[PDB]
Amino acid sequence: MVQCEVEAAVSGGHVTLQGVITAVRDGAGSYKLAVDKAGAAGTSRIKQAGAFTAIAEQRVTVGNVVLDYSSANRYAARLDVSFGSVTIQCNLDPETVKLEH
Repeated sequence: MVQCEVEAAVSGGHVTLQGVITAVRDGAGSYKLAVDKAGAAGTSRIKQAGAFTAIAEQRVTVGNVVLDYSSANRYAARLDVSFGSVTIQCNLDPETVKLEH
């Protein structure tokens, strides 16, 4: 059973966004992380789906994409983890990218 979360990692001037998949079993599974960026430049749609390795009760952060960091900018995410018996999805609150690393 895979588990999913949605993170945003702010670095100096740039926010790296990716969803944290905790996976209760070590091995490899498949999941789809999409990021939604909405700022003064418009709404951009990020989508990465595939498979990656996950460790049991370990956090596996998926879909690392780097945005230009703005605390007032809307950066959200959605990760669907669909792999055999597991199927789940999560969504980032863009108001959390406030200096969260």
